[PDB]
Amino acid sequence: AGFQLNEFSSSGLGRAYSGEGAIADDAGNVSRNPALITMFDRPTFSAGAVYIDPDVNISGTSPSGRSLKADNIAPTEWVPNMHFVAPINDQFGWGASITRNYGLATEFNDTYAGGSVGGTTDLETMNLNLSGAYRLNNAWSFGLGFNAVYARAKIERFAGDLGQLVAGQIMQSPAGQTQQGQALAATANGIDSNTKIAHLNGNQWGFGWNAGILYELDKNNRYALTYRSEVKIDFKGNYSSDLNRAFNNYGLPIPTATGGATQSGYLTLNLPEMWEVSGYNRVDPQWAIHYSLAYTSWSQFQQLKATSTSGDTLFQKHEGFKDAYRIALGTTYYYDDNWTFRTGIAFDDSPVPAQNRSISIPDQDRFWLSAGTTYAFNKDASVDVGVSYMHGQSVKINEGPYQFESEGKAWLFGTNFNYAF
Ligand SMILES: CCCCCCCCCCCC[N+](C)(C)[O-]
Repeated sequence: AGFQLNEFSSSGLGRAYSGEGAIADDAGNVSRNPALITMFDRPTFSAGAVYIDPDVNISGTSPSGRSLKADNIAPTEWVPNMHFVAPINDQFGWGASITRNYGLATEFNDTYAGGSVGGTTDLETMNLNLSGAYRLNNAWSFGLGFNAVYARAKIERFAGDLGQLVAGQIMQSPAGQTQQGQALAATANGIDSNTKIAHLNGNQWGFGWNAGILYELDKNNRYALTYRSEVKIDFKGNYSSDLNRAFNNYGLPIPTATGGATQSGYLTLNLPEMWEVSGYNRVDPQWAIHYSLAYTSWSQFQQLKATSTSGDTLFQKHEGFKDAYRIALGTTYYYDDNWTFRTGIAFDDSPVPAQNRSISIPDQDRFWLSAGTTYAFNKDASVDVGVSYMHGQSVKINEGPYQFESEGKAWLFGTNFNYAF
């Protein structure tokens, strides 16, 4: 789902995040729907983390004859999560949490033949949420939240085999027999594959709000609607390219060369708004069913465009994403006072139109299968453990002068410790 993340808690991870927003067995869920606060009778704490181990691979052959094979370009991630919920009174409550709604990590060896569109891509996001909720009656509750998002990002691209390709072309041309052409070819050949073609890094804060509506027929059946506003991060960081400035202003498809000099850069990153409808049904003292449909407006992510203090475009990449949906269904089986078991299935559509696919964001439609279990220590303290398997469809990628093919899957493991005072 682009670079969107749903791992806000270990439980739920075991649910395949189905019906989040309509379930409140532990404090984690307030982060997804502030209205659920009215479901807590006392200060409740939750904290843990999810290890995401992706297995994304790239295959292909370049016009240079070199392999575009790149195994495991998606590094494993560690997504912590922490929550606290507290009643103000039988009418209002509040909560605070630290989670990750967005993130991405793609890494190619700097000598990768397709380095110009490979290299390194890292996006780290942290969401600090503060919420409040109001219960109107036995059925309706309302929640509103404020969010402060800290983001650390870094982008690096390399020459790859472009120098070789350029040299080849010059040499196959009438210019190949000329002094100017030869000097040109020498230079092109001289551009090593690990030559840093572009560098972009920065950290910045963004702000957004969210809200939720909870409606419960009774104490065992509820539905929810939530909205997470878009969050715009206005980066002000550093840009550079180790290429010689003599490369500039010819119209070449290459980021602005700065002779290695660092230049101040601006880039706005749009973090997509999200909508979600949820349902939780406890059809028995030991069985509950949960499901949801989420809609993330990825069309809000149109491009990555870095700009200089003069307003010149130093680096630009069209993304052209489209809105996407996510569907999830799961059930929880409360065996006894100590044990609770859960499973889930989910499907999230990729927001990237085929012609806009890039190897930097190896996304694709995903199917999730998961299982988890929770051990209750004493009606006040518990531990959650969940696992999920992600399987994605292999797709073709045409980027620049290259044709790639990618496949990706993933294993997720998480644990969270819960405590209610
Ligand atoms: C000061 C500029 C800082 C730029 C770092 C921006 C990172 C944006 C992360 C989104 C994913 C990047 N990608 C793959 C689309 O290029």
